[PDB]
Amino acid sequence: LELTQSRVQKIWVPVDHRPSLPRSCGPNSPTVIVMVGLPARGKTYISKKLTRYLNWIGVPTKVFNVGEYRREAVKQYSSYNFFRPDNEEAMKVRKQCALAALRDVKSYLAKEGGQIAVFDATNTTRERRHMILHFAKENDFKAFFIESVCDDPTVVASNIMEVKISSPDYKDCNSAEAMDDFMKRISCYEASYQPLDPDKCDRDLSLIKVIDVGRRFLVNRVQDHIQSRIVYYLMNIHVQPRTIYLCRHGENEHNLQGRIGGDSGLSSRGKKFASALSKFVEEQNLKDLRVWTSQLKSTIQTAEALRLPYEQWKALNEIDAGVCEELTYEEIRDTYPEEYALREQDKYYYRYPTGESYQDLVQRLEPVIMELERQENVLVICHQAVLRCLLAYFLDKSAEEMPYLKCPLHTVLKLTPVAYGCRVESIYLNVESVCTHRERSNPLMRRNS
Amino acid sequence: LELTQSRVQKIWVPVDHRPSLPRSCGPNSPTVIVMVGLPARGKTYISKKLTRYLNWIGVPTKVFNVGEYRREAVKQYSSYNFFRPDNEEAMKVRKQCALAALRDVKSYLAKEGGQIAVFDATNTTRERRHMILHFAKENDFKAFFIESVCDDPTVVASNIMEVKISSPDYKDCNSAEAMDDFMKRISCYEASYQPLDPDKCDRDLSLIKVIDVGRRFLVNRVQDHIQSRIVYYLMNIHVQPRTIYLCRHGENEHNLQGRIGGDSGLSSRGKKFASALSKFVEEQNLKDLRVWTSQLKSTIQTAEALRLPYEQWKALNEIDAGVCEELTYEEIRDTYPEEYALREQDKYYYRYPTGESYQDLVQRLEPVIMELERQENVLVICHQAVLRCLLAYFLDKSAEEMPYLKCPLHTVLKLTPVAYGCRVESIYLNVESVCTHRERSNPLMRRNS
Ligand SMILES: Nc1ncnc2c1ncn2[C@@H]1O[C@H](COP(=O)(O)OP(=O)(O)O)[C@@H](O)[C@H]1O
Ligand SMILES: Nc1ncnc2c1ncn2[C@@H]1O[C@H](COP(=O)(O)OP(=O)(O)O)[C@@H](O)[C@H]1O
Ligand SMILES: O=P(O)(O)OC[C@H]1O[C@](O)(CO)[C@@H](O)[C@@H]1O
Ligand SMILES: O=P(O)(O)OC[C@H]1O[C@](O)(CO)[C@@H](O)[C@@H]1O
Repeated sequence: LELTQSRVQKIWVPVDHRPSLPRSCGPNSPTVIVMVGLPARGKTYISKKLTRYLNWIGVPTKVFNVGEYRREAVKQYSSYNFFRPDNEEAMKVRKQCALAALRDVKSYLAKEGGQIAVFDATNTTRERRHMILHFAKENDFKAFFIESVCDDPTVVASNIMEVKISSPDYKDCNSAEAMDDFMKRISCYEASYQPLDPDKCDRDLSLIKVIDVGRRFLVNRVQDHIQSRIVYYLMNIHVQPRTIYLCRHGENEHNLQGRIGGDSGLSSRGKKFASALSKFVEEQNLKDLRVWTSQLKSTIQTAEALRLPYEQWKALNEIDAGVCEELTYEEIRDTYPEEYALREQDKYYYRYPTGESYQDLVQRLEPVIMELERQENVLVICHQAVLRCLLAYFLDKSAEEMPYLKCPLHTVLKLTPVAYGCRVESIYLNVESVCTHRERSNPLMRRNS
Repeated sequence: LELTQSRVQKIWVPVDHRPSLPRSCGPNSPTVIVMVGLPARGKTYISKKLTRYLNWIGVPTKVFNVGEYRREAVKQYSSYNFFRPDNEEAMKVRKQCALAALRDVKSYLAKEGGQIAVFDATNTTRERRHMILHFAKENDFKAFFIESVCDDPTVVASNIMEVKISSPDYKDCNSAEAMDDFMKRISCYEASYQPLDPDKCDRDLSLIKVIDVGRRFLVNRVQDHIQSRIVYYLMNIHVQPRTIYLCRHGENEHNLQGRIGGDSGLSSRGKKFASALSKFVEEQNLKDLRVWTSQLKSTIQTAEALRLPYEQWKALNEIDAGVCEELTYEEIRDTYPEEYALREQDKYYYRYPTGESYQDLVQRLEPVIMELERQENVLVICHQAVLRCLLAYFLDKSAEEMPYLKCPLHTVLKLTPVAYGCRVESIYLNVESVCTHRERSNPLMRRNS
């Protein structure tokens, strides 16, 4: 009934005329995601990628890699002997590392505001999983299991060459021995490995078993929305090689005037960029390539120069500046001094009046991200704010830095999937344009001064 | 480079100054969804619901129920004897009905603009499925299988009582005999039933096996985006009973002035409605109830009167009228005569300048629909256009009728899941308000007149 609108987010909240002595209380039970599987099955890759996605959509998530706890407690790896099932002392150390990680998991989910903790380890025995389940039960945490099953030697071999031999554990080995050492290591777990059995022993566990690198999936009893989103995400990512290209529309008339928003067309330079973009695409020599644009004129004119079929996404339209659309920043500062200052203090959360925030952008872009994960070669022609959000997802940048990422005109960001993330290459197409980047930029309210 | 903006959708397209004699060509290979399973497993329910969802998100889909073809060719059902595996003549009729349905499937996907055809039948043998696969291959159609497996007699019994005994096949039977007849019917298929075997015999088929009413899922090789969306949808719907309530914000100041859009607060009547809404909710006596609002003031003030926790969704915000926000329809007609007339001729596709269309609304609302499917009891407090879109989904209304559905103020639409769809009950809370509904509303351009 009597609400007030927050200045930054523009969210209507009930006015709480706190009493003489206001109370607070404070701070959807958190979830422990349990990775399961033999080594070199992509557990860490999945852990890191899923975590990159959850944080980007706004769900605070953290990976707890037992591997790093062991590397911290033992200093330098020598051989697979450390992992022999008959290595009583190492078995003890490994367990102690697991418990210390769970300790931090508990502190993360119950005291630091975390919502999803990804417990990244082999967890190959019912006994170990049972212990984690116990830990979850006693702390009131939900538990979801992700098991990667892969019995294709070609895949395991490739995985070892791609991330294991260059691992710090093998800093003193050459390819041949690292590979040999890792294979023996894997064999150590093979005898006691008890895969998840949703149809019998694990009927009541919430889980997804990822088979043959995402070829087949076995999903058992999803509990809530977050698990539902996780399952959807995991079933649409793949590891086939491809390349993702991101760039803004060629320079437009509004850019020349320093005006934000609008739907202006390409300037003479923007058009030169479009031709150059076509030449660049041509030279990349891609078998197939999907091209996506927003529904705003500038990105579409740019794609037209490619002479390739392209798809318009309303979700790729630049951030909506509300009542500030069509204005120069100078006019915003002069006409809306308060809004200008508010956005400068909280650029990620700030929402333009009757417009959007970077936070809204991210929600709007989720479907684009999901489809980008499913695709192969794709070129996305968009706008500044939109590109910053997309790049923040691929490069795992925080919400605080997202709105300040540098994404210049006439420049193509070439993203190639490698190891546990994305390698980024910048390629400026040598066509002049203005610069639209803007970096981040009390007394009388205390006595004497 | 030289594009023109479509007047209705506001989409930039390349100007095609067609030559003296313009050419056309015309009209993503279509998909045949194959239902699989014993009778009373929810195949028709899933077929109809999935179809309701696809059409609503814009993917033309049609169900081909072989059952209806048989009811058309044989006139009146007598008993399960028709379905005996030793009934040579009926086996022939059934096959002929299948082929005639496939005939229509082919005509639907290849000549009528259809994109997804749902082949609804038992298709319990590898032999029958192999025939459909052949049909798909020769027509260049993709094939996706949905198999519902349920071995819980309590579920089958309930299913029979809920949709079979009132089926037209049993128009001359009482509950007891219809039930008995259907059970014998099911037994007819049990000997030859060959479930999908993704791990062996059906390794190469794209499929989802729905187990224990959505408890567990087995998914094998999704081929494209549409199959991906279908899988996601199927894994989030359930059949637990619950109730969905939809209503608009109580009457607001803009409503009183006949102004569209804006973010005005509740009028004195709107506030009375809010109190009445609270009384109504209270009397419904719901164990638990989730309450969702948009981020606009009026829906939030309304929810505040409930004294229940509620969740704000930016996706529930009323359609954005762009440059027409805050205007009365009179002012729109006078200031933007052309826009006014264009919207009247194509209300579903028409997009306001720098604003939205009902088509955009639907895309914006997909996540709300998906989450509504996952939830139990939910009350959604929204706005006129938004409510029309939501209602169109639940009541399977077309895009053409969607923008004209009647959704009056101070009125609660109570939706209860029954049989193959949703029963709708209207409950006006007896509080006056204005009416915001507006129904649908050459010569000189031909010689003499
Ligand atoms: N579902 C999967 N099955 C098998 N390998 C995968 C899967 N997903 C990713 N990978 C691959 O696994 C590698 C990363 O493996 P890593 O995560 O270190 O394995 P692990 O943590 O299980 O010991 C990458 O080369 C990646 O392409
Ligand atoms: N996955 C499922 N498993 C079992 N029953 C289901 C499922 N989904 C829906 N139902 C139920 O099945 C009934 C509809 O069955 P129907 O579609 O006529 O079966 P069929 O077409 O297989 O002969 C409804 O009562 C519905 O609640
Ligand atoms: O988020 P920032 O730093 O204010 O830049 C936003 C602007 O960038 C632009 O794409 C201009 O370069 C505008 O259309 C948009 O409003
Ligand atoms: O789609 P319609 O029939 O133009 O009605 C749309 C309008 O309904 C309203 O909710 C007013 O009742 C406006 O805010 C919105 O613009």
